[PDB]
Amino acid sequence: FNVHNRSYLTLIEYTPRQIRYLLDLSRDLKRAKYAGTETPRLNGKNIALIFEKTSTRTRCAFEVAAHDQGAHVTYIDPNQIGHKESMKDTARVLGRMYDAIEYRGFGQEIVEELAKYAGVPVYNGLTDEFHPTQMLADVLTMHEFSDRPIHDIAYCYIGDAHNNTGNSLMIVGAKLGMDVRLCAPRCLWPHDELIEQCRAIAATTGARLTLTEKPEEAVKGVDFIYTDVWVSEPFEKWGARIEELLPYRVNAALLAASGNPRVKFMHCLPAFHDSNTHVGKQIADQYGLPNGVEVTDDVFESDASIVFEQAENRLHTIKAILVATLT
Amino acid sequence: FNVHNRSYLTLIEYTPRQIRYLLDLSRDLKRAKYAGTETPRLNGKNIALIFEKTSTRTRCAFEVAAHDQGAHVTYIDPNQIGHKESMKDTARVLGRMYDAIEYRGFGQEIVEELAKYAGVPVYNGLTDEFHPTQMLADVLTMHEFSDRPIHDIAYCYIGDAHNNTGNSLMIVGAKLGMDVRLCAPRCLWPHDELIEQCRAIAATTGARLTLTEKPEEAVKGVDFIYTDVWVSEPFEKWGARIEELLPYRVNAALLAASGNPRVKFMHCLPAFHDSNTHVGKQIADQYGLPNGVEVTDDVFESDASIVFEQAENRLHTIKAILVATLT
Amino acid sequence: FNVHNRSYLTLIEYTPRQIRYLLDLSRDLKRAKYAGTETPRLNGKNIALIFEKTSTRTRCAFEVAAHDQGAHVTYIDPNQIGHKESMKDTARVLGRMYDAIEYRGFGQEIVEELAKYAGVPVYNGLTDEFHPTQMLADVLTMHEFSDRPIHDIAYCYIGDAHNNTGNSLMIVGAKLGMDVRLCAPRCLWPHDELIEQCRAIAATTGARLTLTEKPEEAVKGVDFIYTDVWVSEPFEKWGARIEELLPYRVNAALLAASGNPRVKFMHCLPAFHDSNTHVGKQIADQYGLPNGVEVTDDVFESDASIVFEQAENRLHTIKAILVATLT
Amino acid sequence: FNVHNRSYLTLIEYTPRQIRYLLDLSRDLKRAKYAGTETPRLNGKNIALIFEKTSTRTRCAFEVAAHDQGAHVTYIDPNQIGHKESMKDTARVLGRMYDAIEYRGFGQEIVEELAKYAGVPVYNGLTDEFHPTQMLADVLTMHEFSDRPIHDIAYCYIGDAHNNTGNSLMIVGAKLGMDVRLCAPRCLWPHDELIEQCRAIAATTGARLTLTEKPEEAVKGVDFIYTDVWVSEPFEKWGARIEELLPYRVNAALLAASGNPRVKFMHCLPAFHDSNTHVGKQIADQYGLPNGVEVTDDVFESDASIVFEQAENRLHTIKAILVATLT
Amino acid sequence: FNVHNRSYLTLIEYTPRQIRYLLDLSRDLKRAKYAGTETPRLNGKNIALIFEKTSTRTRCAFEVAAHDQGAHVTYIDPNQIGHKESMKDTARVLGRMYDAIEYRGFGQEIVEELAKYAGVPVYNGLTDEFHPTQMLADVLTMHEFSDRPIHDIAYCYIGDAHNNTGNSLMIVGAKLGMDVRLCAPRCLWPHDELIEQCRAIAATTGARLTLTEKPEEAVKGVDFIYTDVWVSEPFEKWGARIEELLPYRVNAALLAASGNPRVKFMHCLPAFHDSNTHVGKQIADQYGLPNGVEVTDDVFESDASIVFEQAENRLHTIKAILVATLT
Amino acid sequence: FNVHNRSYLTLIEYTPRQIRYLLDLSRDLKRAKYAGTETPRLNGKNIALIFEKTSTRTRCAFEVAAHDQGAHVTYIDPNQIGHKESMKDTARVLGRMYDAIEYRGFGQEIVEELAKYAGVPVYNGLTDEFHPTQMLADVLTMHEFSDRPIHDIAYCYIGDAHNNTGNSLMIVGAKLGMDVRLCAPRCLWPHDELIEQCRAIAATTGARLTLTEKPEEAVKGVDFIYTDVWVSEPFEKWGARIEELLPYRVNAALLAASGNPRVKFMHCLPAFHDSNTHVGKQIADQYGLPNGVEVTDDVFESDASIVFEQAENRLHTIKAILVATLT
Ligand SMILES: [Cl-]
Ligand SMILES: [Cl-]
Ligand SMILES: [Cl-]
Ligand SMILES: [Cl-]
Ligand SMILES: [Cl-]
Ligand SMILES: [Cl-]
Repeated sequence: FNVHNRSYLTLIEYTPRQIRYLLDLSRDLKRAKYAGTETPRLNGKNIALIFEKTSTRTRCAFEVAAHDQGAHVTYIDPNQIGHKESMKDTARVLGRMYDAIEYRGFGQEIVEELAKYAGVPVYNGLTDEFHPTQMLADVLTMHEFSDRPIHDIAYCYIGDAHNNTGNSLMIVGAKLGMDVRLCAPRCLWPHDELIEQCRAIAATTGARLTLTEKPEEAVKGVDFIYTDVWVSEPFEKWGARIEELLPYRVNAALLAASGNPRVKFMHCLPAFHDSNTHVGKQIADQYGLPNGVEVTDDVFESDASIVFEQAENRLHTIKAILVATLT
Repeated sequence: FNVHNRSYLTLIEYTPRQIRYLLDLSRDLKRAKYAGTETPRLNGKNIALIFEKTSTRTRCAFEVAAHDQGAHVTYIDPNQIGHKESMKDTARVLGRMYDAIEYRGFGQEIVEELAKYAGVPVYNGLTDEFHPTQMLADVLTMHEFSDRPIHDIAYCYIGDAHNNTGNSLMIVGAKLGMDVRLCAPRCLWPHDELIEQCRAIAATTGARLTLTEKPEEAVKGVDFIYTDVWVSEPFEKWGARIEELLPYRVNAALLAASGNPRVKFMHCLPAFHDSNTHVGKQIADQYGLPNGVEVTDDVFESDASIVFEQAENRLHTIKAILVATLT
Repeated sequence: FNVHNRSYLTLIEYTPRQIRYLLDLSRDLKRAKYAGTETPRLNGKNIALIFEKTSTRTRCAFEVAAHDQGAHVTYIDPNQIGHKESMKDTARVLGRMYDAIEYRGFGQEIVEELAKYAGVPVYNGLTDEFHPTQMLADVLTMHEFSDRPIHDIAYCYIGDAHNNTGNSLMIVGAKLGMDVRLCAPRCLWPHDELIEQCRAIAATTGARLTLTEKPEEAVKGVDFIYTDVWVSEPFEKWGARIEELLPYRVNAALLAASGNPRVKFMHCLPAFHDSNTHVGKQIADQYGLPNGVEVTDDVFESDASIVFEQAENRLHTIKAILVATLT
Repeated sequence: FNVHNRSYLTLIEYTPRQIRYLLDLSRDLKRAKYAGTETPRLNGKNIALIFEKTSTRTRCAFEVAAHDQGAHVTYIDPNQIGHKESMKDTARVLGRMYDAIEYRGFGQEIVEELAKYAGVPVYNGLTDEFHPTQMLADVLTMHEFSDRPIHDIAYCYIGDAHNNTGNSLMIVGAKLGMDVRLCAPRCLWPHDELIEQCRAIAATTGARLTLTEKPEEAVKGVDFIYTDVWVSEPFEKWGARIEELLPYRVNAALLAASGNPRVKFMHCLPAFHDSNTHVGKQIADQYGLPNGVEVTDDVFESDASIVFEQAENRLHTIKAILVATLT
Repeated sequence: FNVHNRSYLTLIEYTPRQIRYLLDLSRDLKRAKYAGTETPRLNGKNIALIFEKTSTRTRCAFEVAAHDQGAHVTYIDPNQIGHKESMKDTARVLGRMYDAIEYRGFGQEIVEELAKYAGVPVYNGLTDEFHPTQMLADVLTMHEFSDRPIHDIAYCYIGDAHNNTGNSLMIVGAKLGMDVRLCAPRCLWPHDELIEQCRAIAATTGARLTLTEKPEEAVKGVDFIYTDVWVSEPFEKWGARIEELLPYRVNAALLAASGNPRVKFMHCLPAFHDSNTHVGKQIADQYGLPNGVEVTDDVFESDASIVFEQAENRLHTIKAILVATLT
Repeated sequence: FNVHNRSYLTLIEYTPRQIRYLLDLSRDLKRAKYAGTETPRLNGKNIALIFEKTSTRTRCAFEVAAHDQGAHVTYIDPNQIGHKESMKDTARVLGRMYDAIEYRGFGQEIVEELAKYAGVPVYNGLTDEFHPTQMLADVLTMHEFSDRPIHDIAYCYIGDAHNNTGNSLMIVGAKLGMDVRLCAPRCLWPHDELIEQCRAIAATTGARLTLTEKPEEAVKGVDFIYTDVWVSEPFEKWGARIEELLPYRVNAALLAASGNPRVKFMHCLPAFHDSNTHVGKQIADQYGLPNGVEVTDDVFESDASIVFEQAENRLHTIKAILVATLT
């Protein structure tokens, strides 16, 4: 019962042993779903889903995972917590009605208060600082597409690194002993406090945390290249960060710069890889990036891309979290 | 397995044999629900419901039908696909999480791309061009209220005919060999390309497709008179189309003009038949139509009206679609 | 089958015998949920939930209660009935698809029309005049925290008394013979018509209905003190009613004025007891009430407060309503 | 839930839409029993059966129908309600123990009081005025043996027409729009009050109610000829009514007088068609009618007779009533 | 297993501890039936029901209780044990076929012989001396309508006290320590032998057994007033006992004589409270008691009357007896 | 399927092979009931029980056997077939409602007509000529109390031999090859036609049928002595037959006359063995037979008596008949 009745706010609060137990559980549940061996063990359990920010992958992953294990789910639309009722008051009411709460919002303060007073497991769909449910899916995808042990895998996240995606990517790789590389301008590196935490963790696990501004050096010898949108947010901010992050675009030459023909590409999504989105065409017109913003359409649709296999693993990893905490 | 694992985008892609198989299935499932013989055969199946346009009849029909067969359902509120994430990207993620997708939106292009990349059955709740789920419910209702074969039934749709409702009403009647009549100004006839497709279909099935501008001639000898709202859309457009469609109002004299005392009245809904709706009173005040816009309150509430029996059959027909494609 | 197949619009339409049957049923279902003896008896039943006003306690109570008894539920977001489709038309469509309807909106006229034409049980989550689902939870909470019979319990609601919360609190206490006290300015007393109805009811049950403007006299000898927000509504109205209701604030001295060390405090929620809500800080800044608007933070968080036990009983009482009307 | 939780006292209180829903339900349940698709949906439900008059068809139909749907049944033998305990008192005790009551007795007053105070659905096995459970079976039998719509069917009841059998036969045919003919002496016509009710109903449904004294005119063009025993009752009354009803005997010439070789014969039973019953031989000896009283043995045993198919449909129609009111 | 495999002939053979265990069990089973938590634990068990005297409440209570716990039941109509076959012989045959026997007859000798030789539990529906199944229902009803402990409850039975109803009412109250009062002429007091048994029992339990001829003194301070019919029996005997029992009629003044506004009224039933019964009008005509014999119609139908809640508790108490002896 | 879908009217229509198959089946079902291995295989099957004559053993045996195999049963009280409705008409209605019919009446003609027209298996509880269900129980009892093969068993029936009990006892023993002896006055021997049938059967099976008037010779060497009541019937007939049957009384000396200390005694019941029955005392008073009519109380209650084990086997043998014909 190491993970029994535990909240899932960030992987910092988890040991490597526990993280790899959740990766193994996600593997077995994914296989059980395909093979038909899956048996529901959360029958009649209700899970509230706070979603102050919109979501497609995380919401659906929670709903289907829940239904596969016999649980029900209540989806709370953004259409306003903290406006008429405090987070502390809301936590103490949902905790007496629901067996678990998921929270997709703004501050780690908010979800930490939710966990403090809820009295039931609380999960972090995404905050401004961390995004741990995504990290479980990412490592599972890398393991599936890797012939080697998890601690021998190397990967480079490139782009806005001080956002929640880069923060948790640093944590997970340091936890599991793998070779992590964050590549970005020093303006967009994670806060030095968090970097220092992960340097200490890497000492105890053999992980190789490196932060650099030079892309061609960050991708050399990696198995996977990772990127995310450069803005979470007003349109005007795009102009500022496009100047900073222009050399960090993920194109065919970048994957070639790794020197690894087996290298794959990952993206937590949503992604701007073409001009077939409303805001995507707004960036392509004013700033002249028609065939992708942070990744080329070619790279995104190439055989090296595994972004959709990564997206599907959100279902199985979140399902593992539900089973490990409620059973 | 003629209909096994098939998308339902429009009835053009369906043979008459398949359409009547779905009508028969809707009849048996409707009877099984009342009699208690219904047995769930979609247990644990998840269905995503894209709803970019609001809906009461279609959403509820999907939810209850799904729950009656043991399936679950995720309702995606309008509150924005195509804004941050492309339809192609969304299709490839939901297709790995859900057993089927429903789409209620704008363009047949959108739902056709959804079907192309989803990898799972995709259903069309409504597009701007077609509305095939409604057509199945309409024909089932006519068959129930008809003592004669489906190919002997006659019906006239009157009003805005180039919208999705008139388009699919032309298709279904041509498929099933029945006597179809669209009555409207030539400004509001369906595009000649679609008319010509249905003329060709009617040749092979014995259907009698006729398009006319004269109401008293379109209703003579029909078993059912059909109408829909004249605007889908800004308020200002009402003034233009009210002038065009004023003589096409459905009143007691019109049903009398059919010459059939057994004639019934149908409406896909929502309908403006009185001044008890917010926009309905706005039309009644400025344009002076207090007792109904496209149909009189008397006609709508008369014993000849079967609009609510038609609405209920949405549950059973959609249920037939779910069973025939997922089983 | 006294309560079989009955709508739940207000407790005026219910006898004391029936109300206490629902309180007893809520007690047994609450105990059955904890003890594991609960057995689902609403399997496959669908319940539509109209929510024109936002809700946390009522929506979740319906969802979880429904799922505990094996029923499904469709949550209709505010994002507009009565705009394009009348309430009468909507009732006749949902009544053929759903086994029951809940309505959370504005006027008793709206939910009464829903019950008239739906053909299935209709429940009142909240209207402007009544809020009967809350009343069942309140009396259950008082009974649990009372060593004495229900008809011997005394309680005082203080604040805006002509709102839906004070109206139904008058009704329920008069029905059950208990000592009821509404304390407010005469401007904010319930309409004299409703007061006179409850005076007549109190004659037949032994209830002691008293309405007063003096707080220290209304709380003397009561077991529970009750309060609610002073505005449902624009911000500007707060200034007017804060002047009226300033002496009716619930502070430590008020509970002391009861003279009962066992006295408890209740609140239907949401509540403004601190400056940790968006609108709550707006009131605290302009009007200078930092530690609570209608109740002190101390009182709200004191051991005397039972507001969260009251909130949880919404699940069990609503569950009792579902079982008693659908079984 | 049009028929949910409703008593079944006479078809006057039922709309045509509801009656045809019960005919459809009887058809589906009859087919489900043969095909094996029937699934019990009344498990654990108890039904009391008041039988102040003896019964074979109605009692057994209730018992087997109940057992097929998983319900139990308590048969109260004639061996005396209203002797030591009032009907009102009995209703309020059985209503708290049983989910439904059936009543086979004397006056519509008795069963109407039972329904008033029972609090649960009450069914009328037979009263002196009406016999609605039989009517459902009769129309189902006619529909099965008719190639044409129900409203096009013609039938003639001949014999004692002011009894319960003729009364309800007038009601049902008027409800369903069919061509009804009662043939009897004016002494034995139904009360003019009831005739006038059914004339008004026939106006709104297209039914053709005709009452005549001439047999050869009443049977011309009918699909079914119906008859019943001429006395319910002392033996002495037979002499009086045999003189009146002698020309109304159902013999081979009468069916020939219809002019329809497809014509069938119906009888609610019990029937005196031979001298193989104790009272049947008493009539045959004194009054000299050896080969049948109201119908010839030849006609009763001819291929045109469908009285036993009619008797079997009592099971399926009563079963439909149980399902439609208790589910 | 204190009550396991035990016959239920009279409460004299039961300790107070066992009686209150059966009252508690009846409470839990009554609540389990309403709440849906009831689970059958007598599946496939057969219970023979000897009924030499007619019965409505006891027969139905046995049938429905049995069916609720999954047992079956065989109802033996009065239409003669002891005529061709002895009770001893019958007991030894039914004991090898049935899991339990109920007996409703004449002498305690008969049911005691049944228990002696049956080899299975035997229950006493009613004898001339005792009626213990009724007593369990009566005490349960008093407890439900009492805010105080069972041993503090006071009640007065008034009328024919030496019948089976008064005899067992004396026993049960003495067993449970409550304040019992039998009020009747000394001609109709129970036999002194039984009175002396209950005086001895009352010594060990604190019960206050008092027998008096003065009504106004017997009702002072009681919570419940109880009465029964004055004859079980020829019509001629009514004249004799009406003279004796005229001052013991239960009217509004009598309940007022208790001095307790909370006082309730009870009656095992059947009751003569109006002229709407065959024998009831015979008494009203000859003896001039039109508005009730032993209780006024006003009192019987007043809010103080709880006779029907008492009747319903026959189901739950008998059910408790079945469960406690067969499980 | 030798016995599949077959009526059971008399054992004459059954081969020895089939009879011993039913004896074996009764043995296995009796053992399965005690051991808990019994599994219901008649679920949902309805069995009508015509009982024109009263019955305790046969009715209960049918009810409990039916319920043990999951079947239901409808008990038709004597309170008149053949009075208003012919047997042929009744058979054709019950055959379409019930899976089987039992008949307990007067003439083999009646039950043979029932089987002819019913269309479903018909069983003979008892007629005036035969009583085959009893015979199966009798042989099973003899086999259980016999260490030797069935064809080596010897038994003597003594008393009124031309009744149904003696008739079928002759048939069964002749079928199974056992040594049968009927002992009675020649006035009360079975009809010579039936005797001659059984002599022919005994030739083919080795049975030893002997009819004698001398008791001491009929009992010599038998394993079982059998007797039944001397009148089925007015009281006056007893005087006539008591004179005839006085020397045929079953007393201790008679069992001694067999010369077999292991000899047992059997009686189909009801039996007059003492003065503890209403009619039994009438015979004892007028005719002076206080300690038994056809058997002494001593013999009936002696250890040699096995009448109650014989009675219990009615359940298991009838159960075998139900299983062998309906499965
Ligand atoms: Cl490129
Ligand atoms: Cl009009
Ligand atoms: Cl304070
Ligand atoms: Cl003829
Ligand atoms: Cl009075
Ligand atoms: Cl002897």
